[PDB]
Amino acid sequence: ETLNGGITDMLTELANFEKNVSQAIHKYNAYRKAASVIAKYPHKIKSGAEAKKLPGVGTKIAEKIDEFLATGKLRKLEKIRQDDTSSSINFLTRVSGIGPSAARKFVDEGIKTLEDLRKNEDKLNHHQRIGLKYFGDFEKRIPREEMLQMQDIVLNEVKKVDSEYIATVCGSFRRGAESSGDMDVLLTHPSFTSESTKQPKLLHQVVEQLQKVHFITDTLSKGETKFMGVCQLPSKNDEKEYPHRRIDIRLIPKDQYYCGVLYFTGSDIFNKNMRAHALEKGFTINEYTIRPLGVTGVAGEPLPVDSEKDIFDYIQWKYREPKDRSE
DNA sequence: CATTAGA
DNA sequence: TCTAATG
Ligand code: NA
Ligand code: NA
Repeated sequence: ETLNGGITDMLTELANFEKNVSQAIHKYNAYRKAASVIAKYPHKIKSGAEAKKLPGVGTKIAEKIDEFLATGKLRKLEKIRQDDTSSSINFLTRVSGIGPSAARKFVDEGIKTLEDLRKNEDKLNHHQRIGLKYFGDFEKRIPREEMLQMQDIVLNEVKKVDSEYIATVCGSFRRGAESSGDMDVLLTHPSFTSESTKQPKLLHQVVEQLQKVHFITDTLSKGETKFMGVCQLPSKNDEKEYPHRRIDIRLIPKDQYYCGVLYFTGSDIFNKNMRAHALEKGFTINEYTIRPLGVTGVAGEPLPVDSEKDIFDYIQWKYREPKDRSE
């Protein structure tokens, strides 16, 4: 967590690079397990050799560890960090819709900058187009203060269209977070569950509601169960307009809410942790359900959920307010 | 790890 | 269809 710091982040740096600027999936996967094991090890690594005794730790990474150890740096590390093309990729990546594949491609084309991308907005897809547009607002954080106003409106139309709807705004927001990066709206309806062959419109209805009122202003992607977009809060009585906010709405079989609700609500740890527990308590938790364990090794049969509480009762735990779902 | 675009 | 990008 810190004794092994340098080695981990160094490694990861090493790792992320292969993955993005190169197409080195393996080398990259290589750096990660190492980066991983070396992280678990309870003692200060005092040398490659030392490390090397590890699993996944080979001649190649060891060598790097000594170098880092000996001298507070690494050339390869210093060279990349310098590398303009390379630099390039990492940057272009921030553009929503841009991924490594494109990053490279764009580079090879000579599109290295923000401006570059503009000059050639043609070369760009609508996702990337949007992305391009709201670059600044995309990177900007979302004050709960806003989370609050946003969540309000959303609930409002949800209700307005049909009063049978259930929306929950999951993530850190839900978990008290002073600030979030994008709002995640979990959505379900009685009239939709496991078997009940959809009702795409269920989704559709709302998206369109939201737009009709100017809350949604862009469509990054709309599918019959997962809408992905951009939003904005009515720039008041002038002098102050609201920045472009990434937003996601998703449909869900009312018979799978709470799990999904639980789950998206995190934190990543709280989850893993409760989850770990449900294992002992003879259960199985996953983003959609909760199945009882059968000694044979495994088992199925989804227990019925009506609230976050049911899942709790099931594994006989303490109802944790989302506030303190931190871990 | 599943969903959407797109070509 | 596959392949990329998001989460
Ligand atoms: Na080894
Ligand atoms: Na990106």
